[PDB]
Amino acid sequence: SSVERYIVSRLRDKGFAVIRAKRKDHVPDIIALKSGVIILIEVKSRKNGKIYIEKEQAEGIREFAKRSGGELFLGVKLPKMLRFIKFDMLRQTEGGNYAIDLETVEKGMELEDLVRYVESKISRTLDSFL
Amino acid sequence: SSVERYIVSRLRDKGFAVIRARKDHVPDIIALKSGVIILIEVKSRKIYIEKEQAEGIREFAKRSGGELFLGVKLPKMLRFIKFDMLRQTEGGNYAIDLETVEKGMELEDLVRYVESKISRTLDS
Repeated sequence: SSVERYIVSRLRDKGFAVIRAKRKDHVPDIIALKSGVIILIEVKSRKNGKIYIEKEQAEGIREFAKRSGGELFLGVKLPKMLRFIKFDMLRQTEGGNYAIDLETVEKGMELEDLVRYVESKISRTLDSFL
Repeated sequence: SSVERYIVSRLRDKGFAVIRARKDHVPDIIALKSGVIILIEVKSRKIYIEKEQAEGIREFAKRSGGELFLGVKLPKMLRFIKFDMLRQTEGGNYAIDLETVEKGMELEDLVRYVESKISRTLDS
């Protein structure tokens, strides 16, 4: 929440059009737009050692992602750090939920990296070949 | 409020990812589909909007790179006109008469309009 809010602040400062917020569990926590690129972010707070995300919730925000056509990311706030990975990194567990090892998240990207990444996607949009 | 809910339901039945809710400067509706962004400021009823709110939601549109529209509920019809269609007033504000809105697009024309934007998405 405070983490989402803080993330919002940073995205706005970097020029993004950003918004937050019944069907709550299946709507990305953060929806950030900039120059025609859509980035969806689900933020979770975990304070220990594998990160698990519930099946129905994961498939739901995923369907919202496919509809919107936006790039969906998982943002995790560990005790001493904040990370983001592509939601596609979550593998479905035997039981049916989705998870990613905390190792991967730690090596994930920071806000500034998320941003650089988003910027390169904007450039992609404006690029032409030949 | 209900008009919003209506529009929202409608775009949802058409495959759009939709969300509602300065505060005045945010479009009432954000609808997303296949990488296309459509923002809609809802006005239920001559439409008039104060300089700063208009430039305000305009900046959001511009930052977003999205397509900003005015969703208007007239006594007996629902129309959609590009926000760009608002003309500046001598007082420095922005307005549009309902005649222009009337010839605007129906909910269904807006969807096809988006499909066209999506097609074009495939050439870049």
